[PDB]
Amino acid sequence: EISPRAITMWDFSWLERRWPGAGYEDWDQVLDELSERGYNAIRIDAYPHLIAENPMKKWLLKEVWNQQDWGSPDMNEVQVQPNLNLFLSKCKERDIKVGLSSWYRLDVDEVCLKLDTPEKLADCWLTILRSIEEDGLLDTILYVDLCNEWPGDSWAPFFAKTYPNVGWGNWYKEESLRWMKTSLEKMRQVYPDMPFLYSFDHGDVKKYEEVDCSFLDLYEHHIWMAQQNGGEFYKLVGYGYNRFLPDDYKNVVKNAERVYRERPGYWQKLLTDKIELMASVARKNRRPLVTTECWGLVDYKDWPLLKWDWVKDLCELGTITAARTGMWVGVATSNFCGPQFAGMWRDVEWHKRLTSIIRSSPLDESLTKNNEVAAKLLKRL
Repeated sequence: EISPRAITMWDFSWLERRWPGAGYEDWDQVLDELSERGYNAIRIDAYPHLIAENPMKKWLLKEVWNQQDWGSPDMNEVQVQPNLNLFLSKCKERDIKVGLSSWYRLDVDEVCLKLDTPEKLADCWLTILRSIEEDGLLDTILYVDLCNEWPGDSWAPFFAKTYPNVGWGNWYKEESLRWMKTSLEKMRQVYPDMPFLYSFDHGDVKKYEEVDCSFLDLYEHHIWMAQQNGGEFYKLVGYGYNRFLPDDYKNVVKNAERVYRERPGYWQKLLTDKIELMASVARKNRRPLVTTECWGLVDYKDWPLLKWDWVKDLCELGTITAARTGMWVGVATSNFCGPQFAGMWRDVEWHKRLTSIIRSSPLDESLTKNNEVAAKLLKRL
């Protein structure tokens, strides 16, 4: 039978967080730790825009934030190739499959802004895929996502500049659908059997049913308890995703746990209701699901007075709920599943119990029988 993969998002941290103690200095050690925990897939940023401009250039990147522990809290320098192929080879050696995505990290020359048409964006990914195929590593790639949380302007400013009227998260608007469709057609002229998609965080999962998005081979949907019911949890806590100031986190310290423990069942029901709803939509549309950003709080970190226990509780619930539906082919336990989140990474048995459940969950027959689109991803698991 085909087994789902237990996946973790290593985003742009795999390449960037390699200063002393940053977490990803020794890829063999962290990939051994990852396998020991039972994960067998990773979602990473491929930096296609940088590879397509100059693959061996040492690029100076501007930070996205200084309040979070993903990637760099200040300026940093990266060289994408051969580092990507090196990293992919270490994955292959350990039978870890890799999903590619991008957050289109801003270098000082902001090269991603040039990708202002779906054809340009596709040409850029066609280049990165050929760089991977040069070292015979394409079979290690599980899927290709053209943009994290499409079409948010933080990640896709090259799109948001041209179509300011679509707005954050509205992937289902006509301009977005058209762009996505044209880009994926260009991809399939070269890689017809590779699963392609764009990943979304928009909370109204019923849009998958209301619009023609059949051109997506899978759905990678980000789901957090904290964002449910119009972001009720965070409105209560006082968290606004501030990227450079500490005040939002101070509210997380003061209120997050309190707000949750006041009525854990209520929060848990918001989470599981969304997960079940997503599975329903996926089953109707006959598409496999992957979730790499989940399941409790969106932002968290090792910090004084931040406890991980209640967050792990929500992650465990999310994981087990998703896995049981049969619609997920790739399931993450959380978006803190890496060596820089000591509080999340450390309890090896907690991971092993969940990855065991994920990897032994049977898939729905809507995916395994008479489904050529789904078979593109299933054959790679």
